[PDB]
Amino acid sequence: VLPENMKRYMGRDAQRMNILAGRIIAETVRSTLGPKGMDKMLVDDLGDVVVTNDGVTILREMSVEHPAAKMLIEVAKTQEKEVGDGTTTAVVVAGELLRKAEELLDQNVHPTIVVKGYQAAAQKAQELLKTIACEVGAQDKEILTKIAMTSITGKGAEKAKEKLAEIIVEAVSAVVDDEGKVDKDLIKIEKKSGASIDDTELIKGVLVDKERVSAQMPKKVTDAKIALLNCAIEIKETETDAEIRITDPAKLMEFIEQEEKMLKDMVAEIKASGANVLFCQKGIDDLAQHYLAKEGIVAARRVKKSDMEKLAKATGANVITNIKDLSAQDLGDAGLVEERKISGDSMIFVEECKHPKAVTMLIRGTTEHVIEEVARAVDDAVGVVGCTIEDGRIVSGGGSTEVELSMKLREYAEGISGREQLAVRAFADALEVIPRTLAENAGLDAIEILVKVRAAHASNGNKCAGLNVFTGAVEDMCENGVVEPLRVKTQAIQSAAESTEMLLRIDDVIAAE
Amino acid sequence: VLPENMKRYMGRDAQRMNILAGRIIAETVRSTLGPKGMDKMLVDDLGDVVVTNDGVTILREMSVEHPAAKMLIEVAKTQEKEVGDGTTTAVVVAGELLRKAEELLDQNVHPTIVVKGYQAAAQKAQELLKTIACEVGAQDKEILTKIAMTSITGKGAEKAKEKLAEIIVEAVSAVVDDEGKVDKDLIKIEKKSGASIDDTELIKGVLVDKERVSAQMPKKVTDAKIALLNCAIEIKETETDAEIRITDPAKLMEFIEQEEKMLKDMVAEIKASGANVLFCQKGIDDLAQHYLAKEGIVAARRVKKSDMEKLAKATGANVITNIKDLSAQDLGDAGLVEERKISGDSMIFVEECKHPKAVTMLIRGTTEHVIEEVARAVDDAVGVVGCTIEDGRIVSGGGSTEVELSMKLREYAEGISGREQLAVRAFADALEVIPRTLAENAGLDAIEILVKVRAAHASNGNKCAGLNVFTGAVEDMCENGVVEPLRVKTQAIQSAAESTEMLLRIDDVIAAE
Amino acid sequence: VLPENMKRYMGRDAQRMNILAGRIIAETVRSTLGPKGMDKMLVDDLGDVVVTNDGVTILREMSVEHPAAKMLIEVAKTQEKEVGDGTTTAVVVAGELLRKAEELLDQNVHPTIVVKGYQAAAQKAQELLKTIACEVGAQDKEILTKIAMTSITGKGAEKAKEKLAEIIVEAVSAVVDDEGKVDKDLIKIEKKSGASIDDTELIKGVLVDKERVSAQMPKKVTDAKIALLNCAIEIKETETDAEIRITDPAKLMEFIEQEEKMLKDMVAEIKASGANVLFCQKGIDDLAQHYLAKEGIVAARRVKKSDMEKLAKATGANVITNIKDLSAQDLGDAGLVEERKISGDSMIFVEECKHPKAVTMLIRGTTEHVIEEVARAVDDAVGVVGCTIEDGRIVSGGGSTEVELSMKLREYAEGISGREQLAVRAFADALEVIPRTLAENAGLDAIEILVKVRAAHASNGNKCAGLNVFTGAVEDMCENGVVEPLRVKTQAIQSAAESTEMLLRIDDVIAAE
Repeated sequence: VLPENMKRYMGRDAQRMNILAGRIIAETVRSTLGPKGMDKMLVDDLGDVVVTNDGVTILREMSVEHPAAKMLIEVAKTQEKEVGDGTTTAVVVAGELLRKAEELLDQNVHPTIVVKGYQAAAQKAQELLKTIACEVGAQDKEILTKIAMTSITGKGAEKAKEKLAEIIVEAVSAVVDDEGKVDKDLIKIEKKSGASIDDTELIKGVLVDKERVSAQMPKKVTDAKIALLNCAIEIKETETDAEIRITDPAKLMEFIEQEEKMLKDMVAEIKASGANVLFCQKGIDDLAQHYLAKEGIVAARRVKKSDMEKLAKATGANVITNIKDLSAQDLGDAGLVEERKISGDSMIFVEECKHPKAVTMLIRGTTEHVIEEVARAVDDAVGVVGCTIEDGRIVSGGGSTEVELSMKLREYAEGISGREQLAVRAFADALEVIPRTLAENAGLDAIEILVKVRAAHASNGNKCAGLNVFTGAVEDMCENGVVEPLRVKTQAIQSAAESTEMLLRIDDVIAAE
Repeated sequence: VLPENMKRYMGRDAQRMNILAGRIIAETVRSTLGPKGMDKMLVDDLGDVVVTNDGVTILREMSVEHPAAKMLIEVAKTQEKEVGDGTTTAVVVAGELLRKAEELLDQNVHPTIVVKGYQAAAQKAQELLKTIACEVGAQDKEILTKIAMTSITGKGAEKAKEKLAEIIVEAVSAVVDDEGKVDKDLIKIEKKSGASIDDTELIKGVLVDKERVSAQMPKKVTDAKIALLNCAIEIKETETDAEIRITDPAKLMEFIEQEEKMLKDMVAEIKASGANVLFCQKGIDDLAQHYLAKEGIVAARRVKKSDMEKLAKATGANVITNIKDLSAQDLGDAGLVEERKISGDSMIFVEECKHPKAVTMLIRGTTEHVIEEVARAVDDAVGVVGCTIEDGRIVSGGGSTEVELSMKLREYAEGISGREQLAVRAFADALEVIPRTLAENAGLDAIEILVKVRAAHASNGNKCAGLNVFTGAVEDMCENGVVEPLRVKTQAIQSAAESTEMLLRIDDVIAAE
Repeated sequence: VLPENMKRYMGRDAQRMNILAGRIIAETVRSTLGPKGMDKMLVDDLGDVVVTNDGVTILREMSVEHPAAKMLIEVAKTQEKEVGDGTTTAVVVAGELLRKAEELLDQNVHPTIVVKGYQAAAQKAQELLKTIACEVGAQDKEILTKIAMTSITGKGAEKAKEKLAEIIVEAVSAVVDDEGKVDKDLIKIEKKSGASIDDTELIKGVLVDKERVSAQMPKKVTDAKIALLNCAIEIKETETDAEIRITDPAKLMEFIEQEEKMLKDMVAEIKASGANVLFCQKGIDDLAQHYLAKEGIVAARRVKKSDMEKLAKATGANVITNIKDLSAQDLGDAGLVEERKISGDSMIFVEECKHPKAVTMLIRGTTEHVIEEVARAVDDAVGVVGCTIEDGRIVSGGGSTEVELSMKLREYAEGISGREQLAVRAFADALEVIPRTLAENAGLDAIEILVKVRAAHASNGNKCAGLNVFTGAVEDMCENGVVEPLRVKTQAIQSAAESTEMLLRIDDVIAAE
């Protein structure tokens, strides 16, 4: 009936294999988690080497077979889309949550009771986080750099978190404009091996990976008047079936000369517009490039639609269809448009925009994998800054949240009573895996840290606690400026608890080959 | 270097595989544990069907490969040798103890800390059991039948535990004599399919699986004078190389007639002894059986040395070497020696011994597997009666001990503190698997039973608690006469904790094919 | 030319593979070393499970292929024969010594220079140990129990080191007699599963694994007069070819009756000797056992020559050839010779000897592997007591020796200078692997311990230092009674350094399949 190779699990075996598959992933990724966490090297079937610490990236790249591990990946991708970071922490706490669910299965607690206490504890956990949430200015320079920096830490880029925090806060502020909505698509991340991270810099405009089409064109244009054409700049022929019908040896020449005039006039109109920089989304015929050079118009063809839009946003250039339609009102401004070589590669830098809606960050470093890690670090840094601008609530780090939750959810458990108290107690205890693996990976005593931190948390509070693995002792995360967006923590609770309830609800898995 | 097929585990994998192997066995056997526990059918490679509930028997018969499961078997065999029953409970509590040890490994509690708390908790656990131990009369008829009956319960033989308790208490009392030392070897267990368990009966003497060697011999002898010869009763020839040297056609006959006289005289001496019943350990030549019939001497040859000893003990017969040496002072007494057929099989019953030191119990029933289960039930029943005679301390059943221990060891844990408190707390909690699986197998609510029983235990005490799965509610095990030997419980703690420490100490296992 | 499967290494590859093979063994065994060291489970191709901590035993049992690892085994067997323990420490320090030799090979230090500094440092190391050696009374009760106890520690038997130290010191004292020479062969180690280690006891005499040959013989004999016969007690026939030549039907009987008289007379002579206990190295014919019973002589046949000698030594019994030669002057004395069953097995205990030259220690415990570990622990305990009786020098433990050596050999290195100083410095540093792995296995900080201990050693001295892993801090090993025989430490230096020089001298290894 069934293909040899097909695997199927059901009842107790489905639940065991699903809890295992999820926790197995969590076991793999948790060794990267934290300031003292390590990195993974995944090399595909072609030799392509991926060196990263990002959990979701590891999950996307690695070869997963079990359906349960594949659903955990979907959770990781949601966390990636929403906030970027906190993916690993979502997997780990979910892995333990399943571990504790297995303890409840060992206790013969019916799956509907387990998920009942989890649903209850998760609802209260959300209320608790919103209660302890510290409100900050959405555009406050200070907290903007504090959120940025704490995000950057635990990465290779932390060594330069000061320059990066400035770059990312400035980049987001430049493109966000009003108060507000933050669109990460407005910040282009360019990465080019060569130099070091000290050379990484923000360019108020757009870095175009194109060259000056003619040797006769200027190499740099100041106070640039930029035009954006989406049509191809070639000798246009009608869509309809047509051909030249020669009537005289003179006319053979008249037709060729006529076509030369057509294309010459086109360029004459571009010049008449006041344009001196031109970007065409489609191709530009060499003959057109020949005429463009005559008027000193610098040009780049075959430009990506994405960059044509970044140019429109940054320069305020208006995309125009017909060259005859191009007017001064369509032209955008750039302080300087200049052709520059970066580690040999010739690019056109459009910089010093008046009021840019797009910004480009050029990342340098000694190796591709280094600038790739920096690219991931700053992607998350921008993400979490956007999270704190849109949602002006932050919370203390160093595991203070999860500890605060385990405190109040333990008392909540006692209030509930019955078999629900067992499930709620298990949920609250599951949250301690994060503080636990933070210290374990830090090389700190797992037991003594957890006892001292919880004691300090209960006595002094959640704004007077958490673990500072940097000095290797319990400290005050809040006063030390160790804070993260509320959204990170609240989204983790929601998605993890609901996807866990799903896994726990599945009692029959059929995996065809 | 190593044969393909060889498996080796080390560090974390050795510890995981060892904890698993042990718990896997515990998972298999725990479904038989308790009054509502089921039975297992193990059929070997020849078709031989073994139907049993005994954990140690299942472990001996089943095909175990993992070295760790093989060491657990050694634990089960120790429990078998010492007390007979309580084997399954030793495996189960040991399996959970490893489960809790794995939790401690998850907590990063160093293996030397885990075994430290276990060693501490086990030392206190022994003191606790000796403290709550209820002292009873070593020869008290009442407690002798109470211990017997509680042992019998949860077996197929429970239906007749009243008749069996009488049989076993009587059997042990008959053979034990002084106060005392109980030797289970003095009670022979005969089992013959046919009839029912109602027909099972104790015979004050020995059931010999032999027949009357001659058709001319009586079928029953009253006030029997029994002789025990270990020599063969045949025409003796010298050890040394010799042969008959004929000198005359007359002498050919004289030699044959001489040999006839020799053997005739031998039997005449047996008769002269006053013997009329004769058991020979070795063979009896037909010619000797011919003369034995002449004097009306009933005889059985090729008797097992073991039964020759049971006959000496029961009848007070004295094993003699030379027939010429056999005297009245060597003869033992039997009220009746009679040849009886049981389901066709002809046996000689030697019964009504004056002061027997050995007794035989004849077990009947509808099937071999039924009388085999009864044979195991009564083996354990005799065992635990012997345990309570030699060690006049008993304790309340229904999981009261293990609960009492988990109560005081939790407070003990708090007194100890440090990381040792974690290990001691884990030990104390591990003991709850027994109450837990008692109720689970009983079809009772695992959670509600454990809560209500512990609440009742703490409030009323250990002589006013435990679970009565028979009515399906927490009751008073002590008042209900539900008690077991102290030795059962104290030996379980010792052997389980020490063998667990061993397993936990092993970090490298090499299993050659 | 060469069989496929044959491996050969030469020059740099021989030296690398040899250093690796040796260090690989050291890497395997060092995880068992120390009070916090673990145990290994080696299961052969038949299923036989060996559970031990002894390095030499692991090496004997495991499947080693590389010739270099096989030579290290020869080193371990020498250490076993001489002192018993300290085998693992010899392998480990030798493994590091090769590691440091590889560093010197990395430095391009010629193999003859490396072994030159090693030979020099080893010569001084011996002088240093003899200099710090603390002289003690060869028969001093106190140090006898202190040496014994420190040997026992780090074993499962440590839990009962107090009872064991008494047993072993008493056992050695009883058999050693004069001052002196200690022969470990005079102490028999009996091990029988059942009971616990608390039941382990020393018996001043010999435990014979035999039974009373006749049911008619006493079960216990007091003030026993023991005879030792090495001849077989059977109807003797001439060596030469002979047979009985019958001449008359009367003579047929006369010959049989004659043989009966012969054997009867033999036993009559044994009785005439005054003997009432008899041990025969060879067989005893049942007919002889029949006559032996007549005079109330208790007997055991087929006795092992080894035990016949232990009986002669303990009881002062004199082995006699002819029964006719047995006299009262040949008889030995035993206060009690009694047949006892231990976990069912019937043995004869010959105890309460007047002036025994042999003693037997009966070891009990919950499992075979437990009493096997105890058997190894007490074997070593007797060994090291014998080492301290014969060589009345001891040294402080806790790595103080090896530290003292690394201190003075570093200054020695500076005195030597040249390239020899590099080799001598490497030797001195290699000695630190023992303190290093003591702390590593103890779960203590490898760096901080080594720094604090060396600082304390240099400041306070070698009688005011070493690591006490039991409290987990640097302490005073000398004042704490933590001492071991000098021989252990000095033999380790000699054998390790000389076998290392050999390995380092080999530059071509041919291993045929």
